[PDB]
Amino acid sequence: MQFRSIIRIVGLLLALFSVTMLAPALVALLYRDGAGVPFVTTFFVLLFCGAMCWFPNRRHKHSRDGFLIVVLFWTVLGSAGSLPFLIADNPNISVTDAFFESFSALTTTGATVIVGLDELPKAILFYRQFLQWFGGMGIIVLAVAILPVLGIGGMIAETAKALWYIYLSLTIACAVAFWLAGMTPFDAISHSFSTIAIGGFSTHDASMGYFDSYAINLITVVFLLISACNFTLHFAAFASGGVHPKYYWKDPEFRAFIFIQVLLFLVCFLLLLKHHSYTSPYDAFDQALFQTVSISTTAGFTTTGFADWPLFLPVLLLFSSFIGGCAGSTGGGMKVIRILLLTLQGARELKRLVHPRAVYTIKVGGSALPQRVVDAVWGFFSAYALVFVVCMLGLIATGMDELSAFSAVAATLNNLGPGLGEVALHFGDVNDKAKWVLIVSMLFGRLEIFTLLILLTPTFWR
Amino acid sequence: MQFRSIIRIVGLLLALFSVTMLAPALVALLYRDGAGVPFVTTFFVLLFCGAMCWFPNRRHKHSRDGFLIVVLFWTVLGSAGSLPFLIADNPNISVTDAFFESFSALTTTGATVIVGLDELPKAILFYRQFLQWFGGMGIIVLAVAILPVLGIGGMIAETAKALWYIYLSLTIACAVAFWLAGMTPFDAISHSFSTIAIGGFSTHDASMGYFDSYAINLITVVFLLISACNFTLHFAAFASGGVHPKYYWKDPEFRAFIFIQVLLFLVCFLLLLKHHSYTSPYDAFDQALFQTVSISTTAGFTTTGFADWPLFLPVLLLFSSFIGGCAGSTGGGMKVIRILLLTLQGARELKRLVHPRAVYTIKVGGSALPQRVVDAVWGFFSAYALVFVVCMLGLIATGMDELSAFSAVAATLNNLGPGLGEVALHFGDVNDKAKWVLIVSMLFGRLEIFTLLILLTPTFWR
Ligand SMILES: [K+]
Ligand SMILES: [K+]
Repeated sequence: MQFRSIIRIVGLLLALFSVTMLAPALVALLYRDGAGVPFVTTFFVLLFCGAMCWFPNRRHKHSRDGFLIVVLFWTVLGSAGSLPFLIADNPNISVTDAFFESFSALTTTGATVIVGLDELPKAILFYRQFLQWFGGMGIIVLAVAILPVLGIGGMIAETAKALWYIYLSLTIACAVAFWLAGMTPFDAISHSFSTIAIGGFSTHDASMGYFDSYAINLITVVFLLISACNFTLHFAAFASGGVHPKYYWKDPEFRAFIFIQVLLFLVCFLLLLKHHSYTSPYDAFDQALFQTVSISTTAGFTTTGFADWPLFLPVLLLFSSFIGGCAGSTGGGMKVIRILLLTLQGARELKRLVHPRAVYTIKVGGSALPQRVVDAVWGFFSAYALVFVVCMLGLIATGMDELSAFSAVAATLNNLGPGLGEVALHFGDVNDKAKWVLIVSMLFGRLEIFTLLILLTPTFWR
Repeated sequence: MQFRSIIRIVGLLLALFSVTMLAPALVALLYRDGAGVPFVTTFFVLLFCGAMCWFPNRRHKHSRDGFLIVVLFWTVLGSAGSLPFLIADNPNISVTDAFFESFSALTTTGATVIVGLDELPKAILFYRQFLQWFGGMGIIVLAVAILPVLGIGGMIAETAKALWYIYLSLTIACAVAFWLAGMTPFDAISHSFSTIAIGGFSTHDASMGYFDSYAINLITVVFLLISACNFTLHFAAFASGGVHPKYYWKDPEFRAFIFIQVLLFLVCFLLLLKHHSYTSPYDAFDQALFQTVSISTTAGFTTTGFADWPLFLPVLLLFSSFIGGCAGSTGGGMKVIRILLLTLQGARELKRLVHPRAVYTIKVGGSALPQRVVDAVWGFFSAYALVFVVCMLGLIATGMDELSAFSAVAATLNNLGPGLGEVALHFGDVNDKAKWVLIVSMLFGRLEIFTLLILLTPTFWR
């Protein structure tokens, strides 16, 4: 087991986290407004705690450890990251609310309990976006860095930098475009933070409701679509050539993400027209395209409130939220390939009933899928259902009413952010226990459900 | 394919159905009350249509036919059985309402759209119960009769009579007991019809709310539990003497059904106590014990309205509605063995993550399950979820609101069918399209989802 060498990495990570508190404290002296005293207190207590772990250890005793690591990386960082939200009496908020905000930020869930954030320190807002960006690193270097500790192919740090490039040259390349459709520079850095990590956080209390310019809406769209799609596939970029064209339409995962996106928008738009839910058919186009792309790819950004929207639309959207993101992106539904595979496998299951003496094989690209991963997919989907209904009961038990709890889990297990059900979105004054439960829900939502469930099976130890 | 020999059995069934219209027409002349003109009109149009099918055929050209038949037996009979509810202007009701009532009746769904049935002809009420009883035959002789046409073991009419005996000596043995806790004989036969076929229909508009005597509540409980339990397992009754005892606690399906029932009751009761939802700690026991068994074993009978019940309870009940009935009984959730197996399979999936080079096998009784049935189970669960969310969308689109459509599907896909969500139960005045949707929902719910799904795959033909 050797937790003694695991704690080395934990403390090392706390120090590495401390060196990111100097990032919105450098906005606590730049932008004149508010208080950044906490951020510099935090940079201290964290560096101290972390190094108080790293130093009494120093042992690289390089399975059961890998999981425990990728649960500590969140459980600790998302806990430590609730410290600015505590000492700071600028948005003075409850400890549980602080935790909810920190975890929701770090998970790239994006569901706030701080109302009235439009008028707060330019730092405590920047921290909010920076968290999303930073966790948005984890969620994609953990689609590579796990291999040494864990198994994807158990079911190379060449790409640790090479990914950070695709990420940086995306947030920057977005910031320019955002501030070219005219946000304040601050808002265009802090909204690329949110839009690339597919998180949903904003500076405006109405998210993407500042400037109804189809410029920013239809920018957020294309940068979401880019961000919501398989950084290893993007990796056909720095790998010299810019021979992008064919690689995307090669992989059937992406091909499916595109069919899904198209169909979903199409139906949404067409119903928004049929229903006369928008004055101009153009605004219908806008709001439809932005809402489907944002909500289904696990983004969270809202440009409307579904005022004129037929209930069928926010419901079907909250459902399509279960399928968002080429696997190994910054999204976090039961990722696209999961649904692809699922439909394939079930299709088979329907075929076998007809001719049962027949040999049907699951075909993805060319090679067949093994009956060890099909089992894994099905088991995952089931587990997902379990977790969802369990936390739905947990919320109804917390005190919450039925539909609000349904929306809540459906928003924290996919890591959405919006209530999205029947305009019951706002978490601020929800039950406290509910806040904790929902935090759990988004920890599950991040760890793809299994790598936490196994933590409490006896079989894990030892 | 040869549909030509299929029509023989279809018409033969319309005639066999005609000769059961003389059964509540024999109550339209016995009990002085009401109008039985329809039942004798129906006995004619049905005998005529049926024989107009059987006669121009006569060919016993003894898979895909087995399926097409076991969809015809419901789709045809449940349509034909909507004929009394049409011509009769005593509860004069819309055609779609008539179909809803007939299909819900024959399915053992148990969800009425006729409010105020307390004051109706003693025949049209008896027809309502008789339907449930007759379908309650189908749902258990199709756990035998299918084998020649189809496959359970593709994934003997010795027992065709032998089942009808365990069924008859149960409805009779219940009718007596009901009329010994003092119902009118009519109400004690027509409630054994419903309580054995696990259907949920009643004579009283408040179902089991006539006489809050724990006598009848705790009779209905004990006859539900028996009826809700594996007639093939019961078959250890007529064969040899009363050597029942060991057989039950041998089979782990039943062994699981008992744990489930107990745990469910326990939590329910204990919460009805903690919440002070009942004046005396006796009525708490009563209502808990009756409600868990009724709602979870797919019965439908209600003795309360969940006035003081903590919301957590009707919700958890509506969910436990998904798993009800020893497999091959009169229930119709995703039957108990399914959930047992599912949990086993997922537990396994959770084990493989830890030690991945290991050989884990699924164990039920003694022999392991083959990896052709685990696949089938998982596929079934997935399909189930799919169907549910699809019909929930179909209903939210029909016009219904979100939570109501949810309760509706969750009640018709398992065949409960009380609303049960947050006191929005009553189907009578729901949208008209929605009624059709719900009929589909309960056809799926009856046919275990696959054996109708495959009917619309191209692969089925030919
Ligand atoms: K999000
Ligand atoms: K029922």
